[PDB]
Amino acid sequence: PLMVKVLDAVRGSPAINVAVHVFRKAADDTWEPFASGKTSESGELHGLTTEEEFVEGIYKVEIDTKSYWKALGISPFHEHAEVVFTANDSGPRRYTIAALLSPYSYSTTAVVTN
Amino acid sequence: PLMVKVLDAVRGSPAINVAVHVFRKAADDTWEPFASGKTSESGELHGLTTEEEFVEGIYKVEIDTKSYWKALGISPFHEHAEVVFTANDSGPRRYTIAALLSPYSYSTTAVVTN
Amino acid sequence: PLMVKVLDAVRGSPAINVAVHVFRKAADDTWEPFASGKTSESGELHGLTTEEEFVEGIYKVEIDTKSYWKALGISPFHEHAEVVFTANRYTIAALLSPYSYSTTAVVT
Amino acid sequence: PLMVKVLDAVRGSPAINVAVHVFRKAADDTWEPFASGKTSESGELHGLTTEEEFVEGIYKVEIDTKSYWKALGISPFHEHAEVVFTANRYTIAALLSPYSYSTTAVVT
Ligand SMILES: Nc1[nH]nc2nccc(-c3ccccc3)c12
Ligand SMILES: Nc1[nH]nc2nccc(-c3ccccc3)c12
Ligand SMILES: [Ca+2]
Ligand SMILES: [Ca+2]
Ligand SMILES: [Ca+2]
Ligand SMILES: [Ca+2]
Repeated sequence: PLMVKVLDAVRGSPAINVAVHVFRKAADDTWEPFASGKTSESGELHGLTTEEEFVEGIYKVEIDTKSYWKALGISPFHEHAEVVFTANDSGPRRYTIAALLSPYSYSTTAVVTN
Repeated sequence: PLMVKVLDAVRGSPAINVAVHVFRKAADDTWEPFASGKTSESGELHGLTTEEEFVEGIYKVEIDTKSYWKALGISPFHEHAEVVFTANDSGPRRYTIAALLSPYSYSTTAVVTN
Repeated sequence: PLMVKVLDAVRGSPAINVAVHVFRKAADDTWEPFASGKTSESGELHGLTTEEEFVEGIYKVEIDTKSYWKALGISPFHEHAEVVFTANRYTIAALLSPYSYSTTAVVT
Repeated sequence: PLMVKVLDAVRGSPAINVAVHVFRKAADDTWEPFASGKTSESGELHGLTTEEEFVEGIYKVEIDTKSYWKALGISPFHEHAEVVFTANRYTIAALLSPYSYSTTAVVT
């Protein structure tokens, strides 16, 4: 139910080995850790969660763009890229968060399917 | 060797049934038709060409964004989105042209693999 | 030293009357208020800070994109758009759609 | 009536000294030269045309992104970036990376 895909606009490639941390807002309004992983050789991250565990909530997907660029020996601008959204409010959906990265820029979109 | 993927930034969905026309620059510097198709329910267009037919050249991928929006009953800004590139100059590659559409904006990236 | 500019990819316009709050990260890893305002008719927010106030540090720009889309009658995906960067003249530009946003930095 | 603005997503800067040629589509479906210039230090190209010259029609903005990247020593993917639209004040903005570009229209 939750997938992340990341592309690199400088190299013309998937963005491989990008760390992604997902948080869920708790009852007390703090962010609680929900899941994490890293993108594969295709720039995709599957397996973050399950239909059972991906309940309604406000979720934050934090893509570690900084470490990605630094590993390439590049000094990037942003600390991270985050996507924060309310999930499953009108019933279960599947969410793909797609991101396109450059050292001084990022773009994200969501693909939501029923 | 050539795939096109299109997403819709307004609906949060694949951009389905988008016409895509591919041209190749001929010897006389004119654009010649090379291949065409339309995106599927996943927003993807496979099958445009083959390894045999996708020789070196300068290619134009013209994504019919205008008809896409008009079909949704929306009046868009651009006539189309085009990506023009030299292909296969240092040997065969696989190319994915990924696009993200809004009525007054588009973004494209290339994923090139060996 | 810091300018925010917001554009609307649906309407092909500046994103006007967008609330923007800027925070600086404190030593305890909490976020100190720093600047705020609403984008103008040109989608720009100028006058956030001065050179003497704007010291090196990690800054967060929180753009209230949800209220923007709802005031236009459009259901938005995101709760907000928050842009976090280290300062080491900065323009933070954002291009908004209901299910997507893009941001770039122009540092001159 | 027509302005072009170009930004560089790699360097976090305006894209300076970018050649831009504007064409208007003729009745025979060929392309008549209309305006051209190079982006300034702010990445902007102003003064392309006047109100009386800028009539309704289909316009093509051809941005020489390949020469831009090569002058910086960077191998680019695209031959150029060409933006085609009907005019029915227009800013055509483009954000460049070596393998990607994004463009939006701001019509006010
Ligand atoms: N997330 C993104 N922000 N900007 C983009 N520009 C082009 C493509 C993607 C994208 C990724 C995967 C498939 C299709 C599109 C973009
Ligand atoms: N043309 C564009 N494509 N993608 C973009 N992403 C962020 C910002 C801009 C942009 C440019 C000028 C002002 C405000 C926004 C972008
Ligand atoms: Ca509910
Ligand atoms: Ca060759
Ligand atoms: Ca320092
Ligand atoms: Ca008319």
